[PDB]
Amino acid sequence: VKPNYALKFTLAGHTKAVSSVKFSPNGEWLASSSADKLIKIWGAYDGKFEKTISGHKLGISDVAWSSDSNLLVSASDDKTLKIWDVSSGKCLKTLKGHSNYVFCCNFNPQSNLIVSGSFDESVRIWDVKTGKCLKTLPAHSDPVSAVHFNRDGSLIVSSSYDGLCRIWDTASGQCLKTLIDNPPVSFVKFSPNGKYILAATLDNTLKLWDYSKGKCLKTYTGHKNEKYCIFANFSVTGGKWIVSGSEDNLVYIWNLQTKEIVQKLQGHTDVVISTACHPTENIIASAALENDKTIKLWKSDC
Ligand SMILES: CCC[C@H](NC(=O)c1cc(Cn2ccnc2)cc(-c2cn(CC)nc2C(F)(F)F)c1)C(=O)N1CCc2sccc2C1
Repeated sequence: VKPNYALKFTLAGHTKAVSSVKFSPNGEWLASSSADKLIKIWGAYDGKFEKTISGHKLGISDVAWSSDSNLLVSASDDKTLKIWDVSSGKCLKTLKGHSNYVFCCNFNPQSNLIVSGSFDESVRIWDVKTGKCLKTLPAHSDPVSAVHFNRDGSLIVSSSYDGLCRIWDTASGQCLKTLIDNPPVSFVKFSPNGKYILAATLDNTLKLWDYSKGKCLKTYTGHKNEKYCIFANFSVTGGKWIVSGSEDNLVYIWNLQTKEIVQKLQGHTDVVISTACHPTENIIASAALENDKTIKLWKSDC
């Protein structure tokens, strides 16, 4: 079985490169962030523009949803994160403490915490309610490319240009494990079940790691990734795929177990910096850099 993603919508409105797209947990919405300093909200199923959320003074690298789909957090070159009320568009909190661009962010499952990664080489854990930094982890020796909580929020995985992936105990901030050749690690995230870590390196390679055993299980290649921190995903709604953007302007889809490329989605006219997989339907969102500036929604039968 191969999927058969086809283009459903192209979403225009950002005036600079799109940095990140993410589906709301409830499936209703896509949020997009951009170098244009804006967040935009779009209907997941009809592609309809809903609203613009503004307030950052510089570009945004990443955005993430709370579990109840009511809040967003954004990470900005203004050295802050902001927590947003999606319905009102209002900034509830500005999270201050990083000493350089904030690059990546995520809520925990409970959504009482946010984790952030920065060019300042640190990972910070923030209290959503107070907006105060709870912990600063001296996580890496170069910019942090990704941060992600596991299924229950007990662990954080981080990645860096330093060539390391590290796993952190949330409660204590202590490092439990380093996975260490050491090309820049450009992306990491836990599998939905929390057992595996998907890691991108800037040698055109994605790898699936068993967290428990610290061993590489699968390698995915054929795409182009030597420059940018490109988001990758587990697609679990139909077939079990790996989905990534690519610097050849394509969305790549692999069979997770066999590692074969099963589909390449053509249409973007710049680097596909971000992909996201819908929580319940076989829908991918993709987004591209400044020669394109659009988001595409794609749908598959499997
Ligand atoms: C080649 C240019 C530098 C590069 N850039 C991205 O790699 C990159 C990547 C992304 C996507 N992203 C964001 C968080 N995780 C992934 C976004 C944006 C983005 C930010 N802004 C402004 C606020 N605007 C943009 C957008 F995309 F809109 F042009 C840049 C970078 O940071 N690297 C180099 C590779 C590695 S490997 C470990 C660490 C690093 C650091």
